[PDB]
Amino acid sequence: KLLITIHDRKEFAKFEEERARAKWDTANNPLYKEATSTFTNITYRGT
Repeated sequence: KLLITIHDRKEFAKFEEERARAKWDTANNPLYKEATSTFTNITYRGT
């Protein structure tokens, strides 16, 4: 359901993510976080 929960992840998943994504942060998220893509305009390839 992970690909589907992405629509609700900013609200709901954002909660569970602390516990659940804690160790698997790199496994679910590419660069950093989901919100990264919405803030990255200039640099999004590294930092």
